[PDB]
Amino acid sequence: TLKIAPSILAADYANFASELARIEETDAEYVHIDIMDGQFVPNISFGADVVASMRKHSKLVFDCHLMVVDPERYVEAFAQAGADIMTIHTESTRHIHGALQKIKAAGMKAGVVINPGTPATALEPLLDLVDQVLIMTVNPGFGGQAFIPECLEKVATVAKWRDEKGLSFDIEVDGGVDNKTIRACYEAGANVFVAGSYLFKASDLVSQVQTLRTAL
Amino acid sequence: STLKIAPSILAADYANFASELARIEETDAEYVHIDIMDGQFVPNISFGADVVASMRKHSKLVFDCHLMVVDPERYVEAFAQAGADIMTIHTESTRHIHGALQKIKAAGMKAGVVINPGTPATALEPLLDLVDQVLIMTVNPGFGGQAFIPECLEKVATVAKWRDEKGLSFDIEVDGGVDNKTIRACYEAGANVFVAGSYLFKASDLVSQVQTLRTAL
Amino acid sequence: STLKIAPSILAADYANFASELARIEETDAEYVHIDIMDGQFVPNISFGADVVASMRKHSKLVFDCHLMVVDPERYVEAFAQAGADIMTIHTESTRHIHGALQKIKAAGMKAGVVINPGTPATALEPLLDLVDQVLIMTVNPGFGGQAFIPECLEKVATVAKWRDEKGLSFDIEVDGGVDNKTIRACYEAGANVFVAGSYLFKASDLVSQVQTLRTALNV
Amino acid sequence: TLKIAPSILAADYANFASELARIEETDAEYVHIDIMDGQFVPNISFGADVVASMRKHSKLVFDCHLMVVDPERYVEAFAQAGADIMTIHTESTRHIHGALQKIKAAGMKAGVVINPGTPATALEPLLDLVDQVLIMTVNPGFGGQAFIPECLEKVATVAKWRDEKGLSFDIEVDGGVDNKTIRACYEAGANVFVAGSYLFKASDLVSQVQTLRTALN
Amino acid sequence: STLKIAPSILAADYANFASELARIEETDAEYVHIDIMDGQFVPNISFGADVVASMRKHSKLVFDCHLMVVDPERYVEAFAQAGADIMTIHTESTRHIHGALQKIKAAGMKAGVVINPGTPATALEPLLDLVDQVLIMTVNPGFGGQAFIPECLEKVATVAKWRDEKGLSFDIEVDGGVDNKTIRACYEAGANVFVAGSYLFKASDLVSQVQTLRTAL
Amino acid sequence: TLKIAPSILAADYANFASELARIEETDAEYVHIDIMDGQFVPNISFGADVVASMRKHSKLVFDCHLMVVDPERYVEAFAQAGADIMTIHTESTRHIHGALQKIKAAGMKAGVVINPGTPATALEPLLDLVDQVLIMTVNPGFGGQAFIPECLEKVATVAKWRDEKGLSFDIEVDGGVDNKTIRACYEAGANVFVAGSYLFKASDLVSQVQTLRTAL
Ligand SMILES: O=P(O)(O)OC[C@@H](O)[C@H](O)[C@@H](O)CO
Ligand SMILES: O=P(O)(O)OC[C@@H](O)[C@H](O)[C@@H](O)CO
Ligand SMILES: O=P(O)(O)OC[C@@H](O)[C@H](O)[C@@H](O)CO
Ligand SMILES: O=P(O)(O)OC[C@@H](O)[C@H](O)[C@@H](O)CO
Ligand SMILES: O=P(O)(O)OC[C@@H](O)[C@H](O)[C@@H](O)CO
Ligand SMILES: O=P(O)(O)OC[C@@H](O)[C@H](O)[C@@H](O)CO
Ligand SMILES: [Zn+2]
Ligand SMILES: [Zn+2]
Ligand SMILES: [Zn+2]
Ligand SMILES: [Zn+2]
Ligand SMILES: [Zn+2]
Ligand SMILES: [Zn+2]
Repeated sequence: TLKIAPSILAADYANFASELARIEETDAEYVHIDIMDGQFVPNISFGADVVASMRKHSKLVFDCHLMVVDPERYVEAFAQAGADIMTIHTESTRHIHGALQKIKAAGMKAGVVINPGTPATALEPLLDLVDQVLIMTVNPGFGGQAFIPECLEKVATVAKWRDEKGLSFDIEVDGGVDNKTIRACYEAGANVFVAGSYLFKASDLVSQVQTLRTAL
Repeated sequence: STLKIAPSILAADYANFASELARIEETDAEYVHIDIMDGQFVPNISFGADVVASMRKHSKLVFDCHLMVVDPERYVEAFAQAGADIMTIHTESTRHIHGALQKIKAAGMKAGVVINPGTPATALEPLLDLVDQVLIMTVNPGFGGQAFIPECLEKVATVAKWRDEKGLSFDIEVDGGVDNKTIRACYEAGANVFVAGSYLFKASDLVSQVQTLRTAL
Repeated sequence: STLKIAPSILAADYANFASELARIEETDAEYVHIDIMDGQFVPNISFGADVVASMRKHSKLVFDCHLMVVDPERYVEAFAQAGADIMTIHTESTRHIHGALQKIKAAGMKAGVVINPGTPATALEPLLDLVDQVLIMTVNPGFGGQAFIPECLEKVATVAKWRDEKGLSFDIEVDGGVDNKTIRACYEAGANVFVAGSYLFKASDLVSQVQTLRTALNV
Repeated sequence: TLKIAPSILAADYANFASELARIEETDAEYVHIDIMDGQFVPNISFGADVVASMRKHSKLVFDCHLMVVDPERYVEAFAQAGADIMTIHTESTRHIHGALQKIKAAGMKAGVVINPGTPATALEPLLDLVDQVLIMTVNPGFGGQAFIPECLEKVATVAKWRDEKGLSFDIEVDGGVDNKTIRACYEAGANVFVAGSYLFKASDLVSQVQTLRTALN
Repeated sequence: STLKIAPSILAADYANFASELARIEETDAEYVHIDIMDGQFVPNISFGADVVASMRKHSKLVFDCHLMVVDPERYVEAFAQAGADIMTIHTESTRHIHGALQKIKAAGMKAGVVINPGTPATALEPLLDLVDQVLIMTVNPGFGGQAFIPECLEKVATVAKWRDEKGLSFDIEVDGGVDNKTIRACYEAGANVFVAGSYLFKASDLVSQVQTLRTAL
Repeated sequence: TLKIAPSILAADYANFASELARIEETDAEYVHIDIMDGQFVPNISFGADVVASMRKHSKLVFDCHLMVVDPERYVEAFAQAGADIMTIHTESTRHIHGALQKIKAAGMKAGVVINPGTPATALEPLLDLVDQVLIMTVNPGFGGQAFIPECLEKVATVAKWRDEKGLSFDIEVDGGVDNKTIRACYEAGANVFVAGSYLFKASDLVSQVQTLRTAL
């Protein structure tokens, strides 16, 4: 099924609890949480203890995206913080396969993500292991960036592979997703759509999420 | 020479920074200590510049930002833009602590320098003339609730003495394990700014809990 | 293509390397697989070149050195002098895998290249013409006793296919979770060199234990 | 259009001005400038300020090749130094796509390069935004190295991809390119040829460059 | 006050750690000095915790582990389980030497701190209260058979003085270039624990070779 | 004896040959060469091969200052390039002592330098080993920066130690040294003065170096 995942990176950091409540008013089923350490990407967003704090105020799926170097050192912390899905970059560790096994052994769903410049082939050795494949549609680091349509080719490629192997993991897109681009993402083969800046620039979060469902 | 209390937001409810900041403004505290951690200088990641920027519009207190991150100089503009009033950086986090401090000052913020418990006081000697604040960690950086390290007070006395000899006037701050039973010693050692997280936020009545510190002094 | 067994000393009794090597020599194993770990490429530190140098006098077998260390090129000369016969390095451990392999050959050693489970077989393509051995990890590097990763055999087939297309003849090795129940599958996929640690050394009679692999190979 | 790009790394560093003049005497349209930081490769060559100083002594295309880690931090410096082309390594950053965008956004032509051991696949997601694809024919680091013919396989695969995508970026080769190897580079699909030692070992640069064009036939 | 001899297993026969440990137990040496090198803090890799663990059952002596590795804190648990009795770490190997020492003690082992030849004795002052041993390198870490560095004795003296003034009782160890001709000066400087590698293992009779040190003392 | 060391970092890079010629026309005895790798400091200047080509164009003392991480890997390279003195930062390696021994074993004069923020205590165990101690008077990176007076307190500390130990190494200063600041540097105890922007900003280099000789 098609899932909408509002990115909390675009919300009011001084009131996470009320922002989480606003999201739960919509029909979105996921909350996308961007962890940035200043190493993998230039800036620092927030870490596991912040996620743990958010956990107590939400019943949605915590879709954690780790834009940090050496993510395996945080598997235990995110499991304790209540992360439902942990998505890590093939570019952030020399042992992506083992890192993914670690996530699953910890009881969470395992997600793998690749940057716009990383070839889809970096995903092939991991298909039989992951629960989600995230294709970045903007270069990681911040919200409000321009959608990169070329990345949709990798979405198609992975969807084709999933079929050929008879696998069933979700395919997510993240970056520049809005009412004008989400349709292209769906057609390419994605079923999970992350949206930050677009959704949070509206006061009526419920209607904004609906503009995406309608665009679909 | 005035005594200031700096509640550490790291020990507060992260899901409600706004109300937590409002609680602090109810007390007589003049500073809000903000711990920035990047998973590199210390094991964990707390929050960054954009979170500070969000907090900024819900507080009129002094934003005493403490950067427990590697190569802090790259974040000077970000925190200036975020509304940080003081930027305190670790001598252990860069090979160019002097220039880094100059960058903070030129950016319009007050410059603070901090050293870990294992770092000798002499690491601060070459920086005395350019800082507005010297922070002596009294616990090993990383998290709250750790045991106070008395030996670190020797360094507070040492810096206070250097401040006098050179006739300087920067504030001397302590951070970690600061509570009603340890704050007096910090004061006697020569510190005038006291950061406190766990001891304060574990209490429901913050204004009252902050007063226990004032009284203890 | 000669089928070879390479007991991994990582699973042996570190307090008696000479003795353990003697036990290997009683078997029909042709290689001794030596895992060098530096605490950077993988979490643990095993042993270095000087330890390999000390083991050299107590064995007549092929020293198949596997470097799970960052920037392996800095150790080429050390291992050559320690007596390593094959030096196998990770594509993930250096930005210059091609040059690193050239350096191993220039030092008079056989050059091997290895890729982790999560690394695509294409990482191997530009290196086929220069190596003497291709190692496909069948467990994520780090330690023994791990579960075999079947999907990795897909990469063994792919490389064997490429080797055939280019008319090359390098050995194809597998390492990790190789035992009597998985070794045949490694063979059928295209491998001819099998590294085994925990499965072999958990047995007091190394000779019969190595034979069980030979039998499982059924070839 | 076939272009020759003399590599200044093989020239008299004590006289860049005169060496650049010697190049302008030939019919070479590019000046290949290798930037090395001692990290991506073992040696340090020269940086942006050197290129900036060279700028006014040449009217040719400054084809800058960055053999440094985290090249994005230098985009602005090279743009301001007068670089015409900025070619960066897929192996030098975890965000090659964004780095290329930064280059283009700064007004320079964007080039991407891969080492002999890096598969051509690393290039696929970047074909749309580059003005040049450089296939190293020697392991980066220094001149006089032996040509690696296997790398030409990647020159052909990219040429094919370019054709299949209706794209039109140049394809460059660099390393061990001489009068005996250039023809093969061309037949493989390359149209821009970097040459260091083969050209500068000669006293008559104009004649030496001509031997290369003659070799192309 | 108690003079102890610590043969360094780095100079022994690696292919026979068990028999080498037995040879040591034939002497009156009370410590086995175990050098852990990771190729990062120093150029070479020696052996790790698993090798130490394997050695544990073959010796009843004190395992005096010296970690020449970066970020040693990550190995405290491993060495504790390996049977290490003493864990000595370099101030130059972590930004949090104080907490690192605390972690060693919290794991049930004796905590030691060491400084390279080029590191000033003042780096030890903040740590005098929590250590059980202070190791002063008398050669630059990396390997054995190096030339003794007399100058380092000044730091042994400085620390023996501080121990006196503070009334502490930690051991003072020296390591590197210690033989029958240098051990005396080490002792005079204030050291009581002497690590010896090449000078001891170069002899067939380990029992009498250790005696030459006792007599030299 | 007092020495003047013009910094080639401030010269015209496209004509190193002619620039060195200008320096040789003055009575300056050293040519200060700043090696930057983009790691120790943010920029890259030039390496050992550049120095190598500079060697035959000068009979002066090549005083190479390495603002690079892990300088020991370059000892052999600079010894071959013709460096006469090799000065390294205590903040650039965990083994400053052995690094200095290496420089001497290589047949070069060993020099050690500390950043403005680095305490003089860092030099304490290195005095018996060096031929030169350099105290930065500006934060390393580039020329034209403001002189940092407080650093002279360190020039004085080392001078004092030198005497108490009866050693005879040179004491150099670098950064912000001009006709106005050089006098203080001398009174602080330094005897070797590096100057870049102040010297090269003038067409008559011979007289500019004399303005420093006079100010002394
Ligand atoms: O592109 P928009 O939807 O504004 O931003 C989305 C971001 O929040 C995204 O999740 C983040 O990983 C980008 O680095
Ligand atoms: O007051 P306690 O709970 O000891 O500590 C407070 C922390 O928030 C402290 O400011 C932080 O820098 C520790 O890394
Ligand atoms: O999987 P088993 O055969 O038990 O272990 C084998 C290991 O010793 C293997 O060689 C090593 O490279 C793993 O990092
Ligand atoms: O191989 P030759 O033409 O001599 O040298 C060419 C080099 O100067 C090349 O540009 C450089 O990027 C190699 O690292
Ligand atoms: O006693 P010598 O042979 O000088 O050295 C012995 C070594 O084993 C020493 O303990 C080691 O820490 C040096 O890095
Ligand atoms: O003399 P000024 O222009 O201040 O400085 C000259 C510089 O070239 C200096 O030598 C350099 O080490 C700064 O990093
Ligand atoms: Zn995301
Ligand atoms: Zn703090
Ligand atoms: Zn192996
Ligand atoms: Zn080039
Ligand atoms: Zn030791
Ligand atoms: Zn300099």
